Amino acid sequence: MAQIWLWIGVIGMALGSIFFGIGAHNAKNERWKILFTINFFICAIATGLYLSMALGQGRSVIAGRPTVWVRYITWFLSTPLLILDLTFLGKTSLPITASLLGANAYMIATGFVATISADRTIGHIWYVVSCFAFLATVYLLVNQYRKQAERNYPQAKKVFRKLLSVHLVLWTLYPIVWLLGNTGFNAVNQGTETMFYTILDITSKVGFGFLSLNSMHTLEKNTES
Amino acid sequence: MAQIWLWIGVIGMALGSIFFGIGAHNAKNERWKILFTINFFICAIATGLYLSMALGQGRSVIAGRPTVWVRYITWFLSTPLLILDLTFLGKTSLPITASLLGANAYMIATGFVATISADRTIGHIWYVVSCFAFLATVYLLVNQYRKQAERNYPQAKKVFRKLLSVHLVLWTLYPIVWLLGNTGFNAVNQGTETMFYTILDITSKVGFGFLSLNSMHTLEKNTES
Amino acid sequence: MAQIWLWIGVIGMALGSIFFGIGAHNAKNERWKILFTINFFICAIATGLYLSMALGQGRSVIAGRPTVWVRYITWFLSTPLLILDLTFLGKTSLPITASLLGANAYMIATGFVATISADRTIGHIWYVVSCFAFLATVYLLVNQYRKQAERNYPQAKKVFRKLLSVHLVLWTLYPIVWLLGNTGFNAVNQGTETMFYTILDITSKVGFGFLSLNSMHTLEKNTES
Ligand SMILES: CCCCCCCC/C=C/CCCCCCCC(=O)O
Ligand SMILES: CCCCCCCC/C=C/CCCCCCCC(=O)O
Ligand SMILES: CCCCCCCC/C=C/CCCCCCCC(=O)O
Ligand SMILES: [Cl-]
Ligand SMILES: [Cl-]
Ligand SMILES: [Cl-]
Repeated sequence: MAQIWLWIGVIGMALGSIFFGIGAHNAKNERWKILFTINFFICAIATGLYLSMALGQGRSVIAGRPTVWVRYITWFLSTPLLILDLTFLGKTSLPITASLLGANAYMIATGFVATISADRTIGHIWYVVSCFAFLATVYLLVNQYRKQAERNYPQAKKVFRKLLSVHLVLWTLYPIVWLLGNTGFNAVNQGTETMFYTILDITSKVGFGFLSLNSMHTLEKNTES
Repeated sequence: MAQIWLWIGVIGMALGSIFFGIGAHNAKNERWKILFTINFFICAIATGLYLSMALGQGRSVIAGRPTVWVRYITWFLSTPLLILDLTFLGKTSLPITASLLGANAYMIATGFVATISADRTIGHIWYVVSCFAFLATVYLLVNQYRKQAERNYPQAKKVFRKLLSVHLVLWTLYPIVWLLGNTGFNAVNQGTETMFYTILDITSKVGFGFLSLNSMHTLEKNTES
Repeated sequence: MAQIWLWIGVIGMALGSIFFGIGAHNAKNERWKILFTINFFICAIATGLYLSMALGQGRSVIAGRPTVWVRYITWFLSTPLLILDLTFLGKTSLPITASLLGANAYMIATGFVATISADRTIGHIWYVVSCFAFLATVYLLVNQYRKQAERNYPQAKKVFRKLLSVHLVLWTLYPIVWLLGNTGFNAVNQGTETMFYTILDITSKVGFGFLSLNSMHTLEKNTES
């Protein structure tokens, strides 16, 4: 079960990469080129992640617990680009963009530590720390980020509501899966955990990528001369 | 002794993070927001460092020598932000800012190698290399950095004299502690070495953070219309 | 044989660093200062690489195969700066510069995995992936990069032809050496592989560095008022 889902991730991320790459190649306009390029690299990174996992790499048995450490290495690179999708579209200021990237980096880094710690009590402490770094991004997203985006696009508040809703709902599912997996309560087996992360990753990357493009289209139409 | 000092670091860095975070939240002005945000992340990173150390993590016994490797990983992230405190306040040019960040990164990276090398002769070679990278930053700080800062703030030369004096004196103490610790002559025990690095870290982060804010206030008053 | 070539690399990169550092120190002009500084750090990084290798570091025996992993860590830092040499001189747009840096990072990262994988079939898969990331940069260099550079310097097309020819020919030799070495067919011994990478590195760093400076001189003369 796990193995097929890892190849599904390879396929889905590769297809995402191909179609964003084609979009980048054909873009009319530097802003469109940038947005397609961000999403290309989000999916190209994840394609590499899923190939490594599908090939059996990136995994260690830590004190008897099979542990996939590689996803944190690539998530550390792909999730800031997803943040940049948001801050590019929202024309977010530098300190708020930096704060989002920094809090996100903190979330991924402490999630890594929460995962690889042999002492699972210590790991769960880092899980809480990582959750608070995520909550920091939630606060920044629904306050400063949203208010700046609505100031920049007064007629497109719904666009950013949808972007934020999709980001926030999907990203909250990751710490839930983590608690269900063998990092937490071990309520689902590895094949199911792998399926869950794969579906989340494809949706949060390919899916959010296409939503970001559709959002860009709506923003540009709203701000046509 | 070591254990209590690691928790003291957790507490001190957490408090620094809280008060710079409050400052960032209430900032009047993008430049103030940026400066508070830099210092928030300096202290938030170090809070994570000290929690990991306090929990017993980040340490390996290398050929019989207890070695804390984690501080180099986080120092690699927090010290460039301290450099950015300086270059933000000094409005330093891009090549000099890049040179400072690059020489600092070189210092931390070779300090890491100096620390983790099992062959302590090789480690001491890297110690000398790291000292020369530090001396490179000294040269850049007291020459190009200072001259640009004084050109940008002709009436605030004392502000940058104090910033530089505090930076240079405090940062020079780190390679001294390193020579006293079990990385060098082992003239102080681990508890004393831990106390020394903890006090240095709190002063160089929380202390320098507050000095950077006070410096900003003086600069803005000097340049009020 | 290997040992002498590693010290030759130390010497050659140190000399490159010294002369670009002198150039940076004496630069007339921010653009010249930037260009000298990029090349200084390219060579300073590689000086550290070669010192570590010369001292016996950065190497592991993986399943009986001596493997130098450290060169990928420093190449990950020095090769983007070589890309920046090109994009600085060509005044390349942000999405194309980002795409070049991203594809290059992908090349080095998957080259690392191709190298350290114990399963050499898996390693060779990553070799192909890395080759395609290189081919991506080739496409970007000879198309978007070149066309932008020629638009920015209509009278200096030959300058960028020479820069690109030297970059492309030299960088293609690296995956050839990799196939000849014990990562691939093991057609040359370690001393010869080490010599090959050392000569390539000195040429691609010190040599390309001096070519970039000469190119800058030609560009500025072509665009003198
Ligand atoms: C791989 C991506 C990692 C992202 C890490 C982000 C870290 C964010 C840290 C924030 C502090 C910096 C705030 C803005 C600094 C601006 C500097 C300046 O204007 O000179
Ligand atoms: C985690 C922080 C690490 C910081 C590393 C800093 C490396 C500095 C390297 C200097 C070379 C670059 C000099 C300026 C390049 C400008 C590029 C451009 O203008 O296109
Ligand atoms: C050590 C060097 C590593 C270099 C990695 C480069 C990664 C490139 C990724 C490309 C995606 C970003 C494209 C441009 C983003 C611009 C963001 C913005 O304008 O707000
Ligand atoms: Cl990923
Ligand atoms: Cl730190
Ligand atoms: Cl290098």
